[PDB]
Amino acid sequence: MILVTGGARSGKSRHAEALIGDAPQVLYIATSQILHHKDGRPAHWRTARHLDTLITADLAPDDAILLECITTMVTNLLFALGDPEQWDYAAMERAIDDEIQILIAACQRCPAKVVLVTNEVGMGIVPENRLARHFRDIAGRVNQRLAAAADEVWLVVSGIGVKIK
Amino acid sequence: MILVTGGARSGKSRHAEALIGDAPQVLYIATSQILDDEMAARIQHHKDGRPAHWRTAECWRHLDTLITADLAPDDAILLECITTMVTNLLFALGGENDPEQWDYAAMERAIDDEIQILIAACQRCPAKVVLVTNEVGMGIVPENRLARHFRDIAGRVNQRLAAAADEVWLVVSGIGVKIK
Amino acid sequence: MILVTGGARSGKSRHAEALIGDAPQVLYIATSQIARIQHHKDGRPAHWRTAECWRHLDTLITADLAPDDAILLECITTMVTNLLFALDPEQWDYAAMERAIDDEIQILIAACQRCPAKVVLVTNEVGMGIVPENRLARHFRDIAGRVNQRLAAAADEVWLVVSGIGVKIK
Ligand SMILES: Nc1nc2c(ncn2[C@@H]2O[C@H](COP(=O)(O)O)[C@@H](O)[C@H]2O)c(=O)[nH]1
Ligand SMILES: Nc1nc2c(ncn2[C@@H]2O[C@H](COP(=O)(O)O)[C@@H](O)[C@H]2O)c(=O)[nH]1
Ligand SMILES: [Mg+2]
Repeated sequence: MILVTGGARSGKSRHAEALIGDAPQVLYIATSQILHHKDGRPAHWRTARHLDTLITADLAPDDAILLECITTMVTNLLFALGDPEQWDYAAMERAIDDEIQILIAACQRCPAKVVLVTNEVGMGIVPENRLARHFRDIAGRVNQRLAAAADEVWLVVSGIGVKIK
Repeated sequence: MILVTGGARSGKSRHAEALIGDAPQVLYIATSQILDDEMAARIQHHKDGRPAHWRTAECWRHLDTLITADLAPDDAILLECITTMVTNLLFALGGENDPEQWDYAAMERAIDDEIQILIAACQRCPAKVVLVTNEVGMGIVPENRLARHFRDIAGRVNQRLAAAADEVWLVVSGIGVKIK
Repeated sequence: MILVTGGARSGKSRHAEALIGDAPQVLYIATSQIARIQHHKDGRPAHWRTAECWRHLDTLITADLAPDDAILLECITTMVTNLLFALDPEQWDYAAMERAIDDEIQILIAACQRCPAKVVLVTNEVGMGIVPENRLARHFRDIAGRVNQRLAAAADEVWLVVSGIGVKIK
């Protein structure tokens, strides 16, 4: 696949989409749990966890999948895997890794264009909040995995896509 | 124009300044409001290094009044910085109401207006125009309501500016990176 | 010398270790003040000795050091932190603190100027987030950046590492 990263309000979405282009058929994997976009989304696009079920081997090369976003997906999983003070951050990481490996696998075998969106969350200062701190570590480790797995990697800054790989 | 971004103490000020260089007449546009002796004391070093052929203005509204169309193509303008301006606008807007009770949707809409104007100005200005902004969203989601919103807002302003820019540079550890 | 920067868990360390290579003899300078560490060691080669210090690096970064040998410093930000703490965080004279910090930076810098061995320093990007409410953190974050510029300016090669991907900026 293709991995797009960047800070909040970096324009990574727009860049991802720009990566999608027309693209005949487009599957949007919208990971946030609901605790304006759905409107700007072309009517043609479909909107959809249990991700490997979507990222299939029997798709078209002209087809395209957009997952938004990896971070969120990470978050949902911890909680799912889970109060965060009794948490064994270590075990959590591993499990998370399993999952990511699964995504990778799926993406690996998927004939469609796959574009994954994630965020850079650790160019800031060490947070005081443990989960927060934990969180940031795991997310970075997840990104490395994806990146390594990725074919192309972009970093978006101020809406400017920078192809790092 | 040229857009220059980086985190705090990235060296973007100095890189910006380098972008301008030897220009005969320079106008430094300074958007900070000194709300402390600390904030004031530091602006000091800024001035202290400022040149004689550089005029300062202590402004952050209507730069359209500053970034002008009769300007000489050999002259330059350095605006420092977007983020402050944005922060300046945000509390203006906010008024004597708590940030809590703020209408970020509104504010952001009002914010875009002033940005649009700025872009137009920069677009119609024959002089070299450099703007300094900050990268503030490479970290963890902010607990504090505003902050969280200000971060969104900043990012959006950034995109626009960048979009508009003829040139963009990311400066890391004092190292300028031309991304556009 | 080589400066490698990036954020927390950006794969900068791996990248760093990668610049080191099959460096026969390597000195690992761990600035962290003390389990998490237990393992770092654990995954550290045999022909690599470790020096736990964040002061007088000039004591380790020597002129006699063999070219084909290397130094891996990890990490600058930490060092910084300890430094500040060396010098109540509210009643701190930041301007002064910072100057001392730079004194130590200059040492480090001159040291790497005459060390014939490969010197790699690892630091982090920490000013790409929002302005902190905490006054130390604000200053820390401020000192941290100035320190990076100096090093970067001193370094021969500068790499920004993103999501495990290395970007050569200098
Ligand atoms: N009000 C005001 N702010 C200034 C002046 N010179 C620089 N600044 C502010 O100083 C900022 C940069 O901070 P500095 O470069 O310490 O660390 C810019 O955001 C700019 O608005 C000046 O003469 N007046
Ligand atoms: N004190 C100390 N810190 C170490 C040692 N080995 C690695 N580190 C520290 O580990 C830090 C990175 O943390 P980590 O990724 O292992 O949890 C580096 O900043 C470095 O100072 C060691 O033997 N002693
Ligand atoms: Mg997005």
